[PDB]
Amino acid sequence: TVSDYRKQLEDLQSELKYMQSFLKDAERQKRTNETLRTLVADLRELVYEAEDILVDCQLQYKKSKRLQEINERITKIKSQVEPYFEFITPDRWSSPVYDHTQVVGLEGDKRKIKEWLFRSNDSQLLIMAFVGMGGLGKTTIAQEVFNDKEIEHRFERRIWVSVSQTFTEEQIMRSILRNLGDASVGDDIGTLLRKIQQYLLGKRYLIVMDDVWDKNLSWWDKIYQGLPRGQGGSVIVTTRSESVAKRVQARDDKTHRPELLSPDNSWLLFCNVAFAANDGTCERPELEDVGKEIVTKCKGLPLTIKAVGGLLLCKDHVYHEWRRIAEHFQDELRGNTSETDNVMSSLQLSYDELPSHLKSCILTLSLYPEDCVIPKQQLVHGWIGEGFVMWRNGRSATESGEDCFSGLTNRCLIEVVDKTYSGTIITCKIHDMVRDLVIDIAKKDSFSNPEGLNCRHLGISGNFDEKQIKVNHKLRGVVSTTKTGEVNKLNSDLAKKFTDCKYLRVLDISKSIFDAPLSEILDEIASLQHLACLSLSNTHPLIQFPRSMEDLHNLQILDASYCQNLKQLQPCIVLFKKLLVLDMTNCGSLECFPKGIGSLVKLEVLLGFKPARSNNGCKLSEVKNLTNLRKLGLSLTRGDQIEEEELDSLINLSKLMSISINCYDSYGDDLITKIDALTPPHQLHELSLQFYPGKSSPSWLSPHKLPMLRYMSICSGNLVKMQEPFWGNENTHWRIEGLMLSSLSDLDMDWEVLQQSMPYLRTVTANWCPELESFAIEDVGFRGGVWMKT
Amino acid sequence: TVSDYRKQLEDLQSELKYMQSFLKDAERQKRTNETLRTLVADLRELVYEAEDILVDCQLQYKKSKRLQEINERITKIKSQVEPYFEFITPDRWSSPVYDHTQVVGLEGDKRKIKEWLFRSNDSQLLIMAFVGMGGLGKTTIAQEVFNDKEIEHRFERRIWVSVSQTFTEEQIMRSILRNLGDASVGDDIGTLLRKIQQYLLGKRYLIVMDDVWDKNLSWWDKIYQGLPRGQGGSVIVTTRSESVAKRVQARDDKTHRPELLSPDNSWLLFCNVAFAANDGTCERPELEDVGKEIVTKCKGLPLTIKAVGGLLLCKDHVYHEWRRIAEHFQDELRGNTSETDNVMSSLQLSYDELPSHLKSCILTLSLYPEDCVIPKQQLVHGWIGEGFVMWRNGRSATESGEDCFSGLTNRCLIEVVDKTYSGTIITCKIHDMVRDLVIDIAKKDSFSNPEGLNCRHLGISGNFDEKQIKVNHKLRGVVSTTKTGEVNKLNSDLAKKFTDCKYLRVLDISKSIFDAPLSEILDEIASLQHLACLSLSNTHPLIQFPRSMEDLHNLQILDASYCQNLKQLQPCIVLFKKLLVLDMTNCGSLECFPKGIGSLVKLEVLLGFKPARSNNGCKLSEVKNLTNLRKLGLSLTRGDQIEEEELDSLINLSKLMSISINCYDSYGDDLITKIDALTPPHQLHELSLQFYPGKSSPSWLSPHKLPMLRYMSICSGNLVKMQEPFWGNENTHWRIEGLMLSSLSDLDMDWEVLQQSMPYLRTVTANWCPELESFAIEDVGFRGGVWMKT
Ligand SMILES: Nc1ncnc2c1ncn2[C@H]1C[C@H](O)[C@@H](COP(=O)(O)OP(=O)(O)OP(=O)(O)O)O1
Ligand SMILES: Nc1ncnc2c1ncn2[C@H]1C[C@H](O)[C@@H](COP(=O)(O)OP(=O)(O)OP(=O)(O)O)O1
Repeated sequence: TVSDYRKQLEDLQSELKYMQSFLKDAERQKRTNETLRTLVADLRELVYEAEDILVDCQLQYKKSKRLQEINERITKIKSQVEPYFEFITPDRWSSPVYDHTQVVGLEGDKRKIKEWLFRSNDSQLLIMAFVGMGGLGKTTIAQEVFNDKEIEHRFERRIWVSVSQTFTEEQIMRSILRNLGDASVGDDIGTLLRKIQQYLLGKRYLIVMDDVWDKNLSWWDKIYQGLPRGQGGSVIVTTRSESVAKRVQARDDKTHRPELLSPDNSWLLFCNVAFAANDGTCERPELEDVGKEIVTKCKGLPLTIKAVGGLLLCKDHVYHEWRRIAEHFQDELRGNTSETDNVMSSLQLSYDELPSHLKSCILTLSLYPEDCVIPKQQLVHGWIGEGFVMWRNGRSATESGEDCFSGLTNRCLIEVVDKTYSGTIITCKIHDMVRDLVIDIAKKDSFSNPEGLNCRHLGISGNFDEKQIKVNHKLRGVVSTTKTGEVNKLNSDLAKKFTDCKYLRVLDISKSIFDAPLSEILDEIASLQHLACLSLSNTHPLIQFPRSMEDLHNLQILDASYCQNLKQLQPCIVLFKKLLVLDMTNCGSLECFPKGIGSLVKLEVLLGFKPARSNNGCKLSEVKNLTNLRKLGLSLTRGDQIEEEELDSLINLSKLMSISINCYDSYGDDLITKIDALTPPHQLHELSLQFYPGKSSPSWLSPHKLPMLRYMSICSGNLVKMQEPFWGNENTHWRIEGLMLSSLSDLDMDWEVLQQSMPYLRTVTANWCPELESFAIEDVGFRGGVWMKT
Repeated sequence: TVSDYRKQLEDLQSELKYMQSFLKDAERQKRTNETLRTLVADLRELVYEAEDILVDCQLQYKKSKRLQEINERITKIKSQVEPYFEFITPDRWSSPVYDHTQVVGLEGDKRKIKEWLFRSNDSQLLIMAFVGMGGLGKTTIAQEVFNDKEIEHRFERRIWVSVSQTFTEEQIMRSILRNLGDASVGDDIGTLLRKIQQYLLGKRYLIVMDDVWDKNLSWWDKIYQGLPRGQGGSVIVTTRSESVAKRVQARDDKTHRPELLSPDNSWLLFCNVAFAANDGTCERPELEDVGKEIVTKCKGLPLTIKAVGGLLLCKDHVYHEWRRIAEHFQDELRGNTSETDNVMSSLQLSYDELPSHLKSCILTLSLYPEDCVIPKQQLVHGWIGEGFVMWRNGRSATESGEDCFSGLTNRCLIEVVDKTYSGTIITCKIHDMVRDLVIDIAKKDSFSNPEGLNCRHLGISGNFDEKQIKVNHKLRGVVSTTKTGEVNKLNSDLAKKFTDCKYLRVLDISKSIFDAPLSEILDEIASLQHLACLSLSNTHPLIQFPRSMEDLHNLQILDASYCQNLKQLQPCIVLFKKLLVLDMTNCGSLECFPKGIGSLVKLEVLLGFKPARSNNGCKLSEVKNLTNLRKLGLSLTRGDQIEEEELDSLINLSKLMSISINCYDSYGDDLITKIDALTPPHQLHELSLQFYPGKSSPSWLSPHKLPMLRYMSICSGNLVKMQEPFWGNENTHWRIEGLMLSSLSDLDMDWEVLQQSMPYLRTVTANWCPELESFAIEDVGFRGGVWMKT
């Protein structure tokens, strides 16, 4: 029982190795019967248990008991379910034919797309994209366009092609020939391309390709060269992605995005569907309040509105079922009136073409309240923390979170909320039909139960001081989800029971007020061993994080932002050498670092550095050692924060992208004189100096010292004018693109001098500059404009 | 546990017998899901372990323990993976339609192929071949040819036929009829051949057959007789092989080989692809250095250039992703932008039609540096050594390495570097996309890991005196890979740990300098038992190879070339009788052999014989016993090296092919008089006498004494003129084809006398003969020419 402990280890290390590979195959299988989905549904929990207890291999007898009992469990369920598979022996389309009476107003978009199609001869081959989420109006606006009369006056051959998510090239191109009027010839591929090329000479053709996905998309540029150019032809690709809109490369302007319906438009849509007997009109007025409540709760999608209309069409129009459907809503559209209309299938097919890590990343958004506005940064740090992101080829921590987030937003699953001047995204939200889809998929494998026992991670809402959330010992994550402004009122015993979870990788506490100081609350985090992230942002009783933080050897990131009382950072955040993000933004009262910051090397984000004094903290000398970082945040207080021969400490950062300088609590002119030798690298994408007590430019702000600057913002400051190296217009220019001047009451410059010094501007967002009165925006003084040029 | 030792042996001998036969089937299977590829990936390692420990059957209790534990391991993984297969239930083409705007210059090749097609009436049926590696420009140059207007003026029926690697005859010939304009008739085969013959009377036809492979190719001469001749028809076969170019037998001159792109041409190709928005022009100049670095690193293939262009087309054109793709390159084209363009598939399909021994032989080229120029001889000896080559029917050692190497170079996987006068190949290299393809296939089964633990063989680069290469106990081979000029600086402990590997079949040390003499370094090679090859060429501390070489009973070849200090060869290289190659070329200080060289009989190559004196070494008498050799190398020093009645020792070598005579350190005229009785056999393919102190011809150099001589070279010498038997032009002639006269300052003859005495010459390469001034080359004196006649 002890001598075989390695052997009875390693077969488990084999068996997990097979079974998750089996769980990379069964979801790629169509026609899933009930036994298949049930044994996948418990093999996922069994995978969680196996890789849960497998980490304990890093007496040697109780572990052998655990290995033995779970091996017997897995072999028993295999031999228990296999004869049921021994016993038994083992479509979506579209069309240009629609009804044109229930189409609630689209005539502005119809007009815009018709004036887009009238300019087809201006390009060689006008291609267009209709990008939006599932069931939004894309195929209907396409059918509304090219069934108009004026398009048939313009285009003489109109071709509809229904490309499903499952297809082949052969049926696509022979369907093109069937729409061309040629007979269905049993024929091979190159002859079909020759025929498609031959039937399109001198003909102003319009093809509309529907439901184009990003799966084996290379067929596009096996037929894109087969289309004749210069004839004024036009392609309209309707799809659910911007990634295919750039792979087809329509244009950034030729993409049309349909919008959600207004409540008046959605209400007469629902009248036209549900009350279809008496001419689409409401007959009895006791249903109008409940009906308008249902319609305003459907929130804009025509698919859900027509589904609820088809659901209520087979009732007797009495008040009680209407009222209960108004208060029980999600549970019926997931029954689909027992599988007839299938809204959930039309969104689940958009779910079911993600990569598996993106499936895991989109699955965690079932953990948030009703319409909360989710910050990007917390999602990205959770994904990096509990391991939904892998990396080897340099795309290590932050940029992999960036392209996973952009991969989700390019599937039209997550929509943005606000965007800065520099195009980066800070907050995002999701449509609620996607939200309860992801909840119902979390109602499977024990990702997010949230009722009952078996959960793998949990999210806390507001004010659980008294409601006593159940917490079992599985708990791979604990997140704090607030609805943009509330604070989770928490007591002490829940935070004590957080430290009882052995397997807890994500612990982020974002808006919470505790009863005791957090030094003795989290004193037993030595019991936490495989913890990857901590964002202890915005907590009241935090003064000193606990001193039992020596055995946390994993600790991939460490966040504490906007906590104004953080006096001492311990010297134990030096030795563990496996850090990625250290993030202290705007933490005022802070003794500005420990010593060996340059000792750990694998970190990428270092915000709020506060370079220390002589016999204090750490200087800027070891920043030369940090050859992997790409975001860096400085904040300066007085003159002796920086040292003379360290003033060239920012030239050897090869992979650096952005710099933020926070000279908020500045003291003397010595700081102003000593800033001007800090030279950024010649590669630099964004810089944001934001309080800057100097009066002139910092004397490196020139295209000679940093040529590749694209985005730039200047917040508040004592800045009066720019020096002569700031223009430098003999032959060099900025190649800068986004510029922001937030609150400057002393800054004076011109506008055409900027336009002859910055030839590549797009937008300039200035909103408090009472002294220019020469820019093209509506007022550079009190309010703000953007100057979105052509 | 002991009485069943035979039984528990032999079932393993059965089980390996099944499982590798299973591993001769699963790679012939399409639609490989994840569980299939994972259990193939560990059954390969399990095959290596099974046949690794199976050789130990030649106490009897520990071996029974080993047999028992691996049998339990194999049966456990079988019963562990079988229910996952119980659970689940179980295209490439081309066209004459292309874009003709991105085609970067081919007008010289287009012109040459058009003047080839203009001479179609000169032959009965002009057939042509386009031979090159995968993704080079073959189908594009074919499309560029027969979509020209003048070809349609010439040929009235142009037929494109896309023959994939998976096909049938029926679809090929009905596609021929579909291109002929006949309707797609559901019809059988002989009627289709009759129709194809009937539609081609009096019609100047052009057919282009694309991607023709060497798999069931007999369909060619089931339709080659069906094509009408004398009409001026033309066939263009584009393919990836010269073997099919000779099986179709186009001509040796009618084959066109496209070349890699120039850096200017590849740069405007990359501009035309990547910057496709603004007319294929670069817009911002900070990307030109990184862009040209990527383009010059892609090295000529249009496929990789258009793949990198399609990869960078979906980015935001900022500097940082461009720079990291410039420094992380291979890891993205093996993700294929998550399987959309698939360069790796287009080369892996060329990998996946090799025979399995050729798969193993091509797999070992993942063991070399970036662009090193690999000698043929080391590869061939490694393949013979560790057993990728089997032989029974006389093709025993060297010629099987020759036709395996020619089989790899005829797939356009390995390209040549330099070639001698006699057409034989000495050094070869590979394109780097093939190289990291073979690395990624070695990233599978533990052939070549090279990082981490599990390796089956290892290759050392330069200067590992201090870097301490990890070496586990598996290690079936250890090769030394140098980049044409460096020497692997090695210490003593690595060479001591080489002798710790129990299972080591290939040990070749080609460019290394050691610290201690190799007599005591390799003293414990008695621990080596299954060692097959040793090339101890070019090592400094080698004076005497160690005397523990009595138990090496396998030792298939033994090489030590260009090691100038090798005094004594031990008498233990007589008794082991299983030698193939003994190769001492140019080893100066050497006591010229042991005695029983004629005792061992199964050897093929014996270079640098140095025939001994009377009571010394070995004479030429036992060379009559060596009835299997085909390459033989003599080197002569003075007169008593050879004996009188041994002067007919070279007439009974039936299978001999080549003779090299090295009379470098010659002494007296007695050697010149005693050479002239050494008569080669009447079959002789190449001879190279190279220092030859005599003044006349050796008096056997005549078509009477050796009729079948084809290739011949004469290096430096005191030779003045040729005797009258050297011409012999009454009716006999040389039938010689390649001739080389390297550095002769006394040799005088004519040119038209050679042309009337050697009617079958092709090239005569003379480069230092200051005294002829009558040959057709540019200068027979200081420089050299080749005289490549028509
Ligand atoms: N403006 C509209 N007026 C009335 N019904 C509409 C309108 N737009 C859409 N619909 C209805 C028609 C269908 O019943 C349903 C789905 O429309 P459809 O065009 O298929 O969605 P879509 O094309 O945006 O998504 P998908 O790509 O999944 O098809 O919505
Ligand atoms: N001269 C060229 N100019 C521009 N693109 C080219 C040129 N030659 C080849 N290409 C591009 C076209 C395709 O995108 C890609 C593959 O070329 P292609 O001719 O299909 O390969 P090939 O015929 O040499 O081998 P294979 O048929 O085995 O792929 O290379």
